[PDB]
Amino acid sequence: GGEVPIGDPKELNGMEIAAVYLQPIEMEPRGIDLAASLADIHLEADIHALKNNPNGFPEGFWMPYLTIAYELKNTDTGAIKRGTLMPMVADHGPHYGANIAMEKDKKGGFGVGNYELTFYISNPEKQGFGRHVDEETGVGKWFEPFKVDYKFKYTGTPK
Amino acid sequence: GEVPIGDPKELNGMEIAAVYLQPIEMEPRGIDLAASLADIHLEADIHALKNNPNGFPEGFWMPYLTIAYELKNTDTGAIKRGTLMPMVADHGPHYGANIAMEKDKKGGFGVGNYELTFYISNPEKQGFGRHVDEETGVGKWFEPFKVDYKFKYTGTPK
Ligand SMILES: [Cu+2]
Ligand SMILES: [Cu+2]
Repeated sequence: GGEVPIGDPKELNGMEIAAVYLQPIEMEPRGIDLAASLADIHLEADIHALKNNPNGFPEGFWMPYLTIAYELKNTDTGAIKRGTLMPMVADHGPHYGANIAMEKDKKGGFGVGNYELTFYISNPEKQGFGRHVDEETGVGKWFEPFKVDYKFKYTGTPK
Repeated sequence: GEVPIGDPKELNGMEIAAVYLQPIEMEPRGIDLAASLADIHLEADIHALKNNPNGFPEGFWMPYLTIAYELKNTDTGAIKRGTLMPMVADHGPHYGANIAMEKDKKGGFGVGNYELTFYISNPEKQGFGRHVDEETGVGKWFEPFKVDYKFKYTGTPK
């Protein structure tokens, strides 16, 4: 009753990529992300290694150091907003999330309506995450930047 | 293969072990010392314990931590200091770094007994956040601390 799934999970590049959203969350350290008071939801991305991950992460492990930009398109008003989700941890493990202003957005067009959510994923090497490339203990190349799309209906803050 | 270092510590809800292998070719090329100019690849295995106080499931890797190392040739008294960087190999993510021992031209870091010190700071310091709301929140991270290890260096393993 507090967590709202978005679309269905995608399984590409050795990871299950799922989206959900909550009420806006108070997150420390404060100041990095939108204050909970100024947001309407807290969009999150649940990304974990699939069985037989091609990059050395055991099944179920959280895929870290990923660069994830997002785009929220209200297809009914045509309004679009961009951003990036941030690594953090909660009651149920690490994830990428962000507090997002929906109806409280000043520019307008982000209230009740149908939505097209896109995650733009870039591999961890962008942030210097290392990768053994020796013959014995090396893992294969990371995926190239890709995107996944979900559809959902926004009806306000998860009450 | 994998040479263990000392015995694994357990504190602050973490499994903390120390290992070192032969020098490793790591990409992107340029962030860590080249394996050609290093004698060992020092690694640090850190995973969440059962009932982790910061919301990490049992066995999960602990990411975004800042683990600074120190190696002290107790025979020569030489002191080496640096950082371990996050990476991944054939058997999961970890923090590692290639270190120049005998090949370090400043000398004093050859064979002998060593003192390994892990300076560990919690993931916040790298912008990693945490929920602090009443429903999904988790407890505060640990304060900076240190775990010390015991190993006798014989050269590059093989
Ligand atoms: Cu979050
Ligand atoms: Cu390594």
